[PDB]
Amino acid sequence: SGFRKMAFPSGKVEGCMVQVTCGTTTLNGLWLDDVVYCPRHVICTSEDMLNPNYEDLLIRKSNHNFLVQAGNVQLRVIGHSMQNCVLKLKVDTANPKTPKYKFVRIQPGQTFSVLACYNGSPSGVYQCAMRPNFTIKGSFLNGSCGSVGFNIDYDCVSFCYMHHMELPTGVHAGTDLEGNFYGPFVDRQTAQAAGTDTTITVNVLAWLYAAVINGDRWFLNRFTTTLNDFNLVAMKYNYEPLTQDHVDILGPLSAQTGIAVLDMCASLKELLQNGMNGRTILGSALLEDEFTPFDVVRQCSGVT
Amino acid sequence: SGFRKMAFPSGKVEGCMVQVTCGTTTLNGLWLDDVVYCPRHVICTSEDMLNPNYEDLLIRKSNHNFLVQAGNVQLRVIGHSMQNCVLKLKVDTANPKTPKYKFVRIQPGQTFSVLACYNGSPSGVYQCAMRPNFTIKGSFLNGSCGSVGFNIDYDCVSFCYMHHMELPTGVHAGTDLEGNFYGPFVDRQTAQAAGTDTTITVNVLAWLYAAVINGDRWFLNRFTTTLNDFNLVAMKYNYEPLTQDHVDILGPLSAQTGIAVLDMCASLKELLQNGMNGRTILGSALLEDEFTPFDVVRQCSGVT
Ligand SMILES: O=C(Cc1cccc(Cl)c1)Nc1cnc2ccccn12
Ligand SMILES: O=C(Cc1cccc(Cl)c1)Nc1cnc2ccccn12
Repeated sequence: SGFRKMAFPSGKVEGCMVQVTCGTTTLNGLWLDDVVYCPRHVICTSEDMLNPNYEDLLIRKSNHNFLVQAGNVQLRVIGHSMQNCVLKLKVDTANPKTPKYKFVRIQPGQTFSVLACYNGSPSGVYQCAMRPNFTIKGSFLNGSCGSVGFNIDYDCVSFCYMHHMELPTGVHAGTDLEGNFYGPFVDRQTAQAAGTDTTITVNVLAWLYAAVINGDRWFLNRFTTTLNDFNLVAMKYNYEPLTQDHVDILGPLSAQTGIAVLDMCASLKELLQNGMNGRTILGSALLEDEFTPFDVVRQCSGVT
Repeated sequence: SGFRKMAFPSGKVEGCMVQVTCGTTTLNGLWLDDVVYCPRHVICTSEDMLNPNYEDLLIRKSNHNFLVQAGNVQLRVIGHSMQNCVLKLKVDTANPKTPKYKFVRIQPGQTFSVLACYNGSPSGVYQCAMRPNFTIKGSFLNGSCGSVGFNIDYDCVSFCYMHHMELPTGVHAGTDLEGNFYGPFVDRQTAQAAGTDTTITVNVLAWLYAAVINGDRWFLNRFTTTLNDFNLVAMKYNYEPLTQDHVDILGPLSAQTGIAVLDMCASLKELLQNGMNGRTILGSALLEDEFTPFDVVRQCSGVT
């Protein structure tokens, strides 16, 4: 028992982290096979970050201008190319520590682990969610760019995120491993609107089931609701509308606890309307939304 | 910016995890050099867990009865011995992935990362604190025994915890790597009192400084307090008394923010007496105590 914001073991990703320096800028890169991936803003100086012409900036750069270091060994750069907002530096040596991997574009509301890095060295690992507004509420300092987000399925690492920037609001933005930003963000030092975020309803319900599994049942009530009635409440509280797909995904948890999804929705409705009254659920005084139904099943079943 | 419950990168520890089976019981072991460490209850069956005579149970076991598997290779056991509540299985092969390591006995209120494992395979990593009452509020299922807690300082892994049991109350108990339990716990299936836990005051204050560093300042007030006055409030709210050693440890954070430790104590006093009024601090609706002053400095400075 117990329920924690658990990250995937980071070893397979630690073996891929490298340092990429171009001119005066140093950030993190991801070495997979004979390619190093990193944010394209590694080629910028602070002067041109206001409105960079990446194509023109990259033209002034040659293979020998990209210094890639893996631990204490230097990698030889034999090719460079820009794909969207990422640079792909072809190196002459395949990473011997390359795990089985995939590049995936995750959906908002899904979760992943982040290995925060500085100068190509890992500092920590934490679990987070891609917000419905495509931002992440991470923990990153200057130099963390190029740190990646990932999920692990047995021996396969699915890389889903590469860190690029911190908005003036303190939230984080980045891309998939093809360099496409999640959300409307651009890699320029300009004010950028993140847009209204919502609470991931399906994750809150998954977490309520995790609470029941781990003994926290004070919030269960004698009521039920309908999808339509619940969604009117979700609207008022900036919760994403619950759909039959979400109910279906919660099927396994509903079966394990014997609590119908709409009965759990009525518990959630009462919590939204009345608050927690000073009580906690799984050590939290707010409704947690950064655990998917899959995360709950994984943590409560012990998938390695 | 941003503040997360960040764990150490788990790679160096993943390389040490093995599966230990004795008879019908399988748990995790830690392979360092030519020794595998694991909880001594691996030699028990469910029948004798009520009141085990470990000395007598271990006598019926020989080296060949301990099956140690590292991934898919079997390790050859050439020696066994019991040290307190841990078994040390001498194997004929030194772990090639053994990191630079130390065994340390951490103090209550200190933090560490846990690599939860099942059948010798890592499933997740999370950060937690040793509670003042010597329990940990982890996330563990049956089979997680032998999973370890650790801290990393540059290239050195300081192992501080090995998981042994879950109390009927759902909290976790275990030992240092010499097999000495933290707290009054015994490795028997009997009801065991954990004792009154307190909130780690120095960690709450460290986290209040982390909030100020990251922009959350709504809780700062026009008041100050004394150690004696604050401690009367800490007493009422089951907070551990704050000492000059704790004030001293908060020195770096007080210097970075320019907020005197006793002024931060007055903010904490007002939060204890008046609650949060429905507001949050660093995404939390309660006062967080599982970040030490060292953790705050590390996360806010980017130590790799
Ligand atoms: O924000 C930037 C630089 C930058 C500016 C404008 C656009 C782009 Cl793509 C990059 N780096 C960064 C990443 N994460 C953090 C956390 C804190 C401070 C800085 N961080
Ligand atoms: O509690 C035990 C077995 C046991 C019983 C009595 C004493 C001792 Cl030392 C061990 N194993 C265990 C560890 N963590 C968990 C989580 C859940 C269920 C079981 N867990």
